[PDB]
Amino acid sequence: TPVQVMGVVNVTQDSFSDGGKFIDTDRAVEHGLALVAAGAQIIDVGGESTRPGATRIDPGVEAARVTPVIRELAAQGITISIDTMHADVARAALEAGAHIVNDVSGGRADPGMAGVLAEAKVPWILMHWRSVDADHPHRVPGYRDVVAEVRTELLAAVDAAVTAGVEPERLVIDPGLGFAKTAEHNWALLHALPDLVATGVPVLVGASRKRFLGTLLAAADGTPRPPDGRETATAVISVLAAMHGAWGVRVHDVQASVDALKVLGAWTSGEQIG
Ligand SMILES: Nc1nc2ncc(COP(=O)(O)O)nc2c(=O)[nH]1
Repeated sequence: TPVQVMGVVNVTQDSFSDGGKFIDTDRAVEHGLALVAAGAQIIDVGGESTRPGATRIDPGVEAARVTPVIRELAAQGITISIDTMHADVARAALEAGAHIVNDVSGGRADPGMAGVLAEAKVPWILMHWRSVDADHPHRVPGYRDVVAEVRTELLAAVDAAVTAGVEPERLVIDPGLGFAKTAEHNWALLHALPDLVATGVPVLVGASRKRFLGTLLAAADGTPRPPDGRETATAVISVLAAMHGAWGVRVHDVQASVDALKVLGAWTSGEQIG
């Protein structure tokens, strides 16, 4: 039972991050093909961003961006997750060939998401993000115990999914590192990863390039490490997550995490025989 490496393809970021004017399906498809060639088991396709100050787009535009990419990658037999909070977008992505729904709201953004998943009978990833104030969706709340509360709320989301008719075997949970959480919250959640794995629900970890790695690796004068300088740290997290029973890791740099997991595998089996 090896850890699943989930490589990220965001069609909007691929098309626009370096200044491009037009949506570029072919670039995103070639990106996904390259991540598969580098060892990804799952390609997570997204059309939106949730970070502060992102460009905001209609769900119709979100779907129009992801579905051509999903259609071409699915035609190559690739396993594809759709990274969306919007039920209508998830449904369109499933029509296009996605086989997993990755919901950073954990079903809380769209009351129709549970019904989409219950009907489609595909896996549903429920990420933890406590976001009571839509005017401040990233504000860090007061946790008495972030470890216990994340677990409680993820399992409550699992319960609501099952009540809606999703089969328990099809749920995945994700602690949502960095989403209304401090760096210290993240490290407590990661140290407690075995506890969350012990729920029996598959656990996905997404640490790749997140702000707490910029903080961890800050320069002597306080300047955080830029996102490109966070990849060694991200790959080490993939290894420690794998060692502690994570079902999957969500990463941008698939090659670096695959390299790291090959080291873990070669070390572990180094004295085996026969
Ligand atoms: N399940 C899951 N999905 C996610 N989707 C987007 C982002 C935002 O980060 P990005 O812009 O680097 O993709 N992070 C996660 C995460 O940690 N877990």
